[PDB]
Amino acid sequence: PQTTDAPAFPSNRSCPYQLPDGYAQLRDTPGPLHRVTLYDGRQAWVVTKHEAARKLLGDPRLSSNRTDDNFPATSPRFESPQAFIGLDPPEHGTRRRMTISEFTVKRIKGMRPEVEEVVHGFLDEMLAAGPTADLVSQFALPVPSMVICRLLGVPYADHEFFQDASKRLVQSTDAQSALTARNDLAGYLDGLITQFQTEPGAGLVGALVADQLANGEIDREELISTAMLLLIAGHETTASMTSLSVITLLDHPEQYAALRADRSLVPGAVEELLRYLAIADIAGGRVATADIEVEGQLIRAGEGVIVVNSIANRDGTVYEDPDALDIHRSARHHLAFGFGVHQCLGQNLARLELEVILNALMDRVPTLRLAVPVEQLVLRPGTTIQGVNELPVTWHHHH
Ligand code: HEM
Repeated sequence: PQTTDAPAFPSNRSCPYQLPDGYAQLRDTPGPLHRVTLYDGRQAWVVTKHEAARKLLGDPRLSSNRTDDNFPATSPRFESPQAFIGLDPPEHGTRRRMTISEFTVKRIKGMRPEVEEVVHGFLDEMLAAGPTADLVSQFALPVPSMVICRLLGVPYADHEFFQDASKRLVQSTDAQSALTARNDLAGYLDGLITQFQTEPGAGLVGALVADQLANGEIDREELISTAMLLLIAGHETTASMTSLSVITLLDHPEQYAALRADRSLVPGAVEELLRYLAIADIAGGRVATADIEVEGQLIRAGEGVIVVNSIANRDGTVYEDPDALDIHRSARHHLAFGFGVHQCLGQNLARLELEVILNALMDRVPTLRLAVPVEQLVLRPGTTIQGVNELPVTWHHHH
């Protein structure tokens, strides 16, 4: 028999919003941990339950150091200084604190008018041209790209270049392709730094150049890695939430109608979509630097551990009928953004963008529908951020 106690991980979605069959099996199997086999044949642990996931994300013995030989790499792509997503305290905090000013609740509130303007501008163009359109290239991707560009001080004129490079890095299936894409972005950002040294400019990259870099408090290549992380996360991840949210909501028309009828439900719907779609398991990897006993299971020093937030988010002890989309439920404490010192820097920018986008789509494109069957969509594999790379849509064309 072929039966194993260490199934291949990750699994690929066959429905944009449903747990892969293999993940349902992991979810249903008692205990916080399960053994899996990664692409290169190495065994690692996955964390599959909600409280255990929080506990392990909060445990400093589970390091975020991606340079470690034993870090649980899920694809050949995983093969330069790390941005703070790959650092542990105390280094993590010194670098993260260089960027937090741009993501405060006050700044996010100040960004609302800008986000609304950007969203409506891309809708103007799309709706003027008429259906059909690919929602990804025409809306889902450009909106957060334009927003993160202004936040960073990266000129939006270079969007085609950096969007292509970002996709190649995030979705590469080989190390060579990933490395070329990273090199492309690094060289670009290094040029921007030099330009800011000549002519001080706006945006987070400008601020880091004028202050921390000028004071020797961040290495030039660390600034490059940090800007790269924010550029990629700031547009690729939110774009995927948009497209997958549209697909999901169109497959749940009663809930979508209820949402349209009472816009005060939108923040809660955003939480539920984040919980339900949980697009970022690829950011759950950890390596143990010491032995950790977990409800009788032993993680040994040097073992890889992946905190699979998508499965933790379907823990029925926390979310009653966990596989049911319910925009009125308490989706409080979901792990779609992680938990603890590394909890997503951009989480509230993501929440703002999704709220503005859903309200705009309901206002201006109430007749929006998919232009192809859901089954015909091509879903990204579990080795990258979840999503679709194309989303054909149509609507009632008003002249
Ligand atoms: C719905 C969209 C998003 C999702 C689901 C998401 C998910 C996540 C997750 C799960 C983590 C934790 C990684 C870990 O524990 O190792 C994380 C961290 C991070 N995210 Fe996001 N993210 C999103 C959007 C964004 C945006 C818009 C930005 C823009 C700056 C961003 C920037 C970051 C950064 C810088 C970190 C590292 C934080 C740290 O290490 O202290 N993310 N994200």
